[PDB]
Amino acid sequence: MKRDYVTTETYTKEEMHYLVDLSLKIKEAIKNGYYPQLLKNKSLGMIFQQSSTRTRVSFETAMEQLGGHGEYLAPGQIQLGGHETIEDTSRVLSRLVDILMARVERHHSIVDLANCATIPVINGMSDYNHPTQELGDLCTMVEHLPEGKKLEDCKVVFVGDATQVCFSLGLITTKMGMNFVHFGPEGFQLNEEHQAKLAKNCEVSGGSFLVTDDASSVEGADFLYTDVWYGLYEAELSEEERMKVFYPKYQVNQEMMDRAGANCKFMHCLPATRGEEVTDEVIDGKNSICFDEAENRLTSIRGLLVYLMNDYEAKNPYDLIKQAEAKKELEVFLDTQSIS
Amino acid sequence: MKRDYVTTETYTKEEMHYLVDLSLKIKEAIKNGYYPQLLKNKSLGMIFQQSSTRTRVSFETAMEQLGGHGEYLAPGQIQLGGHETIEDTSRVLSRLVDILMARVERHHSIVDLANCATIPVINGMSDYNHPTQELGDLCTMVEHLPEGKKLEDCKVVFVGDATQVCFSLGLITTKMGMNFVHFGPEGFQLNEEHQAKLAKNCEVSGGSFLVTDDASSVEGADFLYTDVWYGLYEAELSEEERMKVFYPKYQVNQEMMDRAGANCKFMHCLPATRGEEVTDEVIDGKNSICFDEAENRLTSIRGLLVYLMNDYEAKNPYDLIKQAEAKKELEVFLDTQSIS
Amino acid sequence: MKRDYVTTETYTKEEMHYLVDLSLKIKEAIKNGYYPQLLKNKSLGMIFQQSSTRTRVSFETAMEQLGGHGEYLAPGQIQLGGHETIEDTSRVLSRLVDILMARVERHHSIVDLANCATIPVINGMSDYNHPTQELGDLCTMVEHLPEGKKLEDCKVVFVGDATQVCFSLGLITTKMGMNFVHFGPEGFQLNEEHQAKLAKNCEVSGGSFLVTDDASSVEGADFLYTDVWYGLYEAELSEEERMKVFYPKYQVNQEMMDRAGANCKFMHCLPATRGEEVTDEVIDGKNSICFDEAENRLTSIRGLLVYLMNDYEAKNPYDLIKQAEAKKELEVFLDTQSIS
Ligand SMILES: NCCCCNC(=O)CP(=O)(O)O
Ligand SMILES: NCCCCNC(=O)CP(=O)(O)O
Ligand SMILES: NCCCCNC(=O)CP(=O)(O)O
Ligand code: NI
Repeated sequence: MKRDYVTTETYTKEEMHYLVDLSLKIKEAIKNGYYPQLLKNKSLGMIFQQSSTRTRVSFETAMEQLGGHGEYLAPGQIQLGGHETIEDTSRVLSRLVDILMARVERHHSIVDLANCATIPVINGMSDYNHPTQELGDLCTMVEHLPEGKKLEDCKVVFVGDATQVCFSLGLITTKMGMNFVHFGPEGFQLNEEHQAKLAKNCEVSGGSFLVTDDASSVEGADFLYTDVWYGLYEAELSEEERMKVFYPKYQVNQEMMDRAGANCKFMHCLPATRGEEVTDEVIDGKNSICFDEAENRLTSIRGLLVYLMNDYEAKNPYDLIKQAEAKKELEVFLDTQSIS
Repeated sequence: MKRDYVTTETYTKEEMHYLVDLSLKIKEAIKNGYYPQLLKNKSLGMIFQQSSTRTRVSFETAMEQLGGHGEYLAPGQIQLGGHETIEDTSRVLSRLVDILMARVERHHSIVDLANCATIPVINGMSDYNHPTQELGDLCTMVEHLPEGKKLEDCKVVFVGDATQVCFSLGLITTKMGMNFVHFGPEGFQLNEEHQAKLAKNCEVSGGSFLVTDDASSVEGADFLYTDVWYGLYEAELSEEERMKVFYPKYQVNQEMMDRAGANCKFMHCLPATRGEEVTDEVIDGKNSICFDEAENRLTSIRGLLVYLMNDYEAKNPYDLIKQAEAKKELEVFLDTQSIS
Repeated sequence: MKRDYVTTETYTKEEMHYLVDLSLKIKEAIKNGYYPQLLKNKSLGMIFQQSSTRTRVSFETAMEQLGGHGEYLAPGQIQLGGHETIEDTSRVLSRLVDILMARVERHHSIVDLANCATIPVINGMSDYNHPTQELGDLCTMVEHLPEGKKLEDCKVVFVGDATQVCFSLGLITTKMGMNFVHFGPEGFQLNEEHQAKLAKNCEVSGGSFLVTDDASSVEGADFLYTDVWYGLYEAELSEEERMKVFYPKYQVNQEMMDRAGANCKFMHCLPATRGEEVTDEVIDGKNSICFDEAENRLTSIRGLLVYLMNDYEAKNPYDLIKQAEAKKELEVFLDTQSIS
């Protein structure tokens, strides 16, 4: 058996809390120069159907820091495509690596990869959701609490397009019992199906959620979060199209931050298109925490990797007697046996 | 000096036997959670001119499991092409990595890479042959013997196109003293030059070989093996073209397996095109061993890497006095010496 | 704080001397089978905007040999481009890897990467200069001194186009107090701005420099060095164009070597276009040292990596008490704490 990390919809608040603390304790070790060798000789397959800097480099660096290795399996480098299905790729990689991740164009790809694999599979972003971004963002908000506020007393407002990150921020904030708002224009708001999933989180958590085009909704935000306006990477809105939909109302400028409140922190998943969703003043300013946020992509990925591999090993333990037998037989062979 | 693994034509039965046992003993160690650090700090260059999932990931995972690292040198990433020849690439990489592999469009490329390199070179597939697939397939057949049969008493029938895998399966089966058949249609059968090389293997080994379009030839097979119908990756047959040549006679369906025999196991090098060469029923069925086969691509590559590097080191031993001298001088330099 | 390696213009002769000795002592260790684990669990980001065999493989192999790992971040794989600026890429990678290198189309890219990063950045070649090639070439000339000559008594003549390598060879040779010549045709010579920088090196070093189209200038060379004629990779001269400019006067043939002197050694940064800049006879001949030169790309990159990371760690030391605290808290968490 195994466990996947495809959506936080399969994780409780208490589980996400553990993942936060695990990630933070690994971070503090590494920040101070102790690299815990928790994944010695382990291999991670990384399937990327789209561009990535933070997610990809976090996975690859994480593996090295923990004593393992990440393999960048790009499109067209591997047989997946015309020559081979997702199902076969999954079943085969299950024999050849210890853990798998993928950034996919369509969510069904990551779901099928997970369902067909006997090893843990992690969603590195889909058109639906972005669960590693959730955990990284949670870690970041935990590290940047307003003085005299608990996490669940905080208000998080996402500004602009209903992207997979928008929705993921909603999923995680409501899961943790926080107050969430999507401030977005008509036609680009979280839809009713998405809102129903947020409602369902709030029934359990005590959190709240609002989807609105009212500019006053940013007032009181502890975290103000934004993303690009060009939509899905395979069918991007042009500069003219997206400016017409979103600008100037949804640009996160200094005026909007101050309307949120003097203490409100700015978050962006990155990459940012400067001068559209956010201005240079905000993103490089005194209240921007998006670079710490970027760091925490690695923070959270180290935690996910360690938890999933530990869970896997506890469910599939090595037989220690057979291990000793196998070590010894190999040693005898190497010492006494020759091709000639 | 060094040794290469370009074709099993340069290896005896007794040598292939050693490579099998080496590979199997490393597998048993790793299966039970002991990772033998046999290639510490060693670097493998991986040149891929074509797509690959099993071969590439096996090489990269193998290096990590054994304490080393594999570098994916893709086409156009490196200077090989307009800017630089195979010969120069080989001579230069010989200075920069410890062992080299390549999947090539044309066999002469891998031969020239081998002849110009002072380090071991492994053929990761060519339009002529596929020697790592041979060793993996041998390991698989050894692990899946029919009850009450020795390896050399087994009958292996390849169905369909005379691909490099078809021929490689012939080379290895005849080398080991087994009985080989290519069941293929006129115009797509192993040619006379290829058959002569099989005949020459059989003179030494006591094995046999047949090339035929007779459907009854599958009867008695212990292993029934197939491959895709679209030919060479740079000039693929279309769906319509290849179906016209091969379908339905050469599709491995449940009817063909049962005609072979109730105990016959199904093998495919993968990737498979489901619904052409083989049906979903066979490939996912009770007698399919192609996923174990896929696993054994890694099994065999770990063995090849270890043998070739051990052979290299025995032929080019480190001077231990110089090693100690060099370690100490470096330590003095690092402790006492400064850029300022 | 940190230090970069973008140009040798920021390094003294005495500093380059240290880098040579460091590199040579690491080489001698590794040549004799001791791999110094000086970069344990460290991650290197490698941004390549252009093709590379020696530079890329040297970086990736170097990291493995020293106990770390190099990540090949290719164009379009990462978000740099339409989606993200160099500045943001730099600031983000500073959080996700420990050291960064890049081969860039335009020099400003590498300068901006360096200025925006809090981690060390290395220039892996630009349209302006090639500083890792300088150090590798210096190491090579030091290892191949003519009997009875000091380094600073040697004459180095570069033949042909005023490439970034031509200029870099000038920078390093003059920095070290050597005698430099560019033998090149009118219109393709080092320009006045470039010559001024060489003059400035010579004022301090006691070296000399000449830029000329006089064929007799090769006479007395201890090292005769050449490069391709097709210019910048994004806008290459055709075969016909470059032959018209350079051939036959600037082809390094056996006649030119013998005119330089019987002892003169031939150098090329590679890759070479055989039959243009240099003939098969010279490059494969008794006086060619370009393959040792190629080896020393790795030699020098190992030294640069170690020096820059050591400098970084001395400027940003780990707190040992916090390190011990963090190790222990993580151990308690892993032993006592559970997601359930
Ligand atoms: N709507 C676009 C969401 C992008 C999220 N960004 C990331 O995950 C960071 P990177 O891995 O793409 O660098
Ligand atoms: N005639 C096509 C033969 C393909 C052989 N297949 C393999 O080696 C597996 P992969 O490395 O291509 O995934
Ligand atoms: N004028 C072209 C200079 C090329 C320099 N060559 C190199 O750095 C070797 P590689 O890293 O391109 O293989
Ligand atoms: Ni790697």
